[PDB]
Amino acid sequence: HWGYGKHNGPEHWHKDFPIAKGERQSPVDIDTHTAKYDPSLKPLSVSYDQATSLRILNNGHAFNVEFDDSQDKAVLKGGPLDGTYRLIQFHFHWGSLDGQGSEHTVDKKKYAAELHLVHWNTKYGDFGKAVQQPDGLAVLGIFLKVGSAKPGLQKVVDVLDSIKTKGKSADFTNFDPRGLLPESLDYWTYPGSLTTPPLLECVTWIVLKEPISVSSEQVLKFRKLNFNGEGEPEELMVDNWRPAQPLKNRQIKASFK
Ligand SMILES: NS(=O)(=O)c1ccc(NC(=O)Cc2cccs2)c(F)c1
Ligand SMILES: [Zn+2]
Repeated sequence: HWGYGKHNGPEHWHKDFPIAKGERQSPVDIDTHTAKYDPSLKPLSVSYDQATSLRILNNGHAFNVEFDDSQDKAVLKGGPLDGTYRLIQFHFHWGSLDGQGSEHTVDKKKYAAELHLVHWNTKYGDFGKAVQQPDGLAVLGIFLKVGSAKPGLQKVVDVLDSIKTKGKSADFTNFDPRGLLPESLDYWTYPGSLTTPPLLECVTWIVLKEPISVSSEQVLKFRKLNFNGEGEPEELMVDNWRPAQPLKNRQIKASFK
C-alpha cells in the first residue's frame, strides 16, 4: 500500500491513483511575486470557540486530532469560501530535518512542518460526500518553523508517546485549536486536492502567510512517532510530505498586498 518510502512514495502513487497527475493537484509552490492580490477576497472567519476535540489517532501516515463535527461547533467561513465549513480534524506533515517537512513551499522555501486544519462544506451533509465535490473541503494550512516553543502545541506533543504506532488512539478532549494559529490571518488561496491518496480534487486551499514557531524539542517529538504498527519493524514517522506539484492552469490569489 501507499506510503512515503522509496518503493511506495509519491512517485508511485499515480499507479493506484491516476488523479495524481491531474489538473488541480496539491501541494504547490507559492510564487509570492506571481500570486495576485484579490481585493475582493473577504477576511477569513475562524470560529473555533465552541470546538470539541475528541481523540488523537496515529493512522500510519500522520496523527489526527479529531473533532465533533455533528454540529457547527468549529467552523471556517469567509475568505474565498461560500457557505460554512466544519472542522473535522487537524494533522501535520514534517521532515527528518528542520530544512524540510512542509508540503507547500514559498518561493521554493521548505518549512520544518505544515499544519492542516481540515473542514468540510456543510451543504454536503458529511465528510464522505464532501470529498466527492469540487468545493467539498477547505483546508487551512499553516507553516511551522523551528524557533521559540508554541505553548498551544504542547498538549499535542505530550500525548504522542501514547500513540506511538499505527492504529493507536487516545482520548484528547478539551483541546483548543485557536492556540495553533499565528497572529495574522493573511493568506494565499487556490483550488487543489488532498495531498495523500486518494488525492481527490475537492479542496479549496487557504495557506497562511505567517508561520508559527515551534521549538526544536517539540518537532523532535513528532519524529519519534512510528509509521509501523506495534510489534512490526520500527520505521520513524518522518518526511511524510508530498513534494510540490505542477500549478498547471491555476492562479494563486493573495488576500494581502
Ligand atoms: N493532507 S490533506 O490534504 O489535508 C488530507 C489528506 C487526506 C485526508 N483524508 C483522507 O484521505 C481520507 C479519505 C479516504 C477516502 C476518501 S477521503 C484529509 F482529510 C486531508
Ligand atoms: Zn495534510
